[PDB]
Amino acid sequence: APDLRGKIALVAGATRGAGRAIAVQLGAAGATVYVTGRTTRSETIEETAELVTEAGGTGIAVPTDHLVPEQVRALADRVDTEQGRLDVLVNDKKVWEHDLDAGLRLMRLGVDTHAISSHFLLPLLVRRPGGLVVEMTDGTAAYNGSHYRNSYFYDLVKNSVLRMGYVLAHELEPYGGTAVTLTPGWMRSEMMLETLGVTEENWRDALTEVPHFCISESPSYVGRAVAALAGDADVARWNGQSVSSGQLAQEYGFTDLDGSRPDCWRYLVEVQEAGKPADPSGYR
Amino acid sequence: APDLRGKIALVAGATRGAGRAIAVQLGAAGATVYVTGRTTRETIEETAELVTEAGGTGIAVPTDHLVPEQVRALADRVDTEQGRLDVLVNDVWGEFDKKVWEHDLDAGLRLMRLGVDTHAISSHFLLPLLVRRPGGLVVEMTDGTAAYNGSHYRNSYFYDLVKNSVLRMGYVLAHELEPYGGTAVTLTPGWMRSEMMLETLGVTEENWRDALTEVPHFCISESPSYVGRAVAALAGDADVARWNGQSVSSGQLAQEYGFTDLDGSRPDCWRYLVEVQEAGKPADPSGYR
Repeated sequence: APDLRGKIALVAGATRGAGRAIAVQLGAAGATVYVTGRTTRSETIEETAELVTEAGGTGIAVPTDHLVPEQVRALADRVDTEQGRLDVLVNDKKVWEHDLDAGLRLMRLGVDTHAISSHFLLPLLVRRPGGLVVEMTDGTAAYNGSHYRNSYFYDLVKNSVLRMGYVLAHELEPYGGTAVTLTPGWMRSEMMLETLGVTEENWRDALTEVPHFCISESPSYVGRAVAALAGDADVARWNGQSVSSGQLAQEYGFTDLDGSRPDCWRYLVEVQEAGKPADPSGYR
Repeated sequence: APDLRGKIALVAGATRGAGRAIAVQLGAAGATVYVTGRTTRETIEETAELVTEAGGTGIAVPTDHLVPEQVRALADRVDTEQGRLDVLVNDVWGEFDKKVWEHDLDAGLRLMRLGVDTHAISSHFLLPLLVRRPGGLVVEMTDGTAAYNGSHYRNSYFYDLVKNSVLRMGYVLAHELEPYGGTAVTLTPGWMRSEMMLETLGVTEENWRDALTEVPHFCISESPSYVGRAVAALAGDADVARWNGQSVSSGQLAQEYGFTDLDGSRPDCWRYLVEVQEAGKPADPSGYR
């Protein structure tokens, strides 16, 4: 397990989902984790901060509207003020049938938030060599390169975030910084679980409803992937790359909480898209 | 030369640059071209007038492509006047030395909205008429090919994201159009001798090589009409669907279709940049145009 004691991390959008689990596993590795989000006081950013500390780290919730630049500027001044450093930064319809106002808003919320974040927080990170940026997305470059993702606006956002890691990787290298774009697999998120009417303790009950859900992973999986990167002294070998939680589980050797290693994106192509029946053998 | 007589085309953002040159070469191939832009009476009307003299029909529709109501009215007009849309070209566009945190943020966000949102609004309102019948063609204009951009950082954070988003737009639209018999590609010009480029170097088109002393690698440049002839070759290709979803360049299509620039050459900008300029070799167009 990575020893991240003394490290300063910030997870933008950590109220729920991968962001919370990422912040929590960073705290479990011993880091101080700034966690941001709009929903305040549990399904709150404060609850996220409390989970980071409970895990053995220090979680500091900073409520932020990441589309409001002055709020992200204030966020960046705060980490500098309190810490003086930042080691890890974590960020059915045709196009003409889709609702246009929603699609444009989706692209602004999914892309502009990352750009505003990098503009204000990257100066502190490149202040010393060794900083790491992880841009979170849905899918790998290899998968998204040959697959349309759900909708026009969704697809554009997720592939923009893929490019953001390549772009930042070129901008950060002269400072000794690293940027990657990371995706989870099929997450057993709090939202996903309630949608299937199950708890984490009894998640395979849903396999009758969704048989291919047998490849799913807990949110802590991609959280341990980030911790492995932030603890990697030669993490710069990944600079500019698109990576997945399952790919990094094979490289670093961590497991999900249940000890398995789901490999979602190979399963989707070789089994599910291949017309084969749901069968996790050899994929977790 | 392609015979596009009877074809109805629309070029979004056709006041100048590739968009004007594309609209003109479509009219020279016989098309009726709707040309849009904000700049009216170096105007969109001038673009329409140039389409007509070239042997076609240019119809200027001043449009703010960031205002959906205006783009919807534009789409209703083509249906009202023509009832069909065969070719749609998207060329709507809005700090080369700066990091994302050094760049001006408000400008960068405005750059991404003007360069990405305008294309999405355009596809939302105009694609229904285009997919009404098979054989429609969508051309999303960009800077660079997927092969080049995949291994090259492009100018700035915001610029890079915009141009690579439009590349993805061609792939995405290719999936949405296939059941309708429609085709989408993303096309880039080379280094265009645009009106802006020519004035920046203090030259005219008639004497453009005078600039080689100050910019030697400009020897690979092309006139705007080159990429215009690439669009016309696609729109005239009965088997254009073989390109569906692909990223293409003006020089690559010159090799495939056999057209030339106005001066009879075939600049291959993106191979030249990698094999000569980025390789440290001196500027020498031999074998690249």
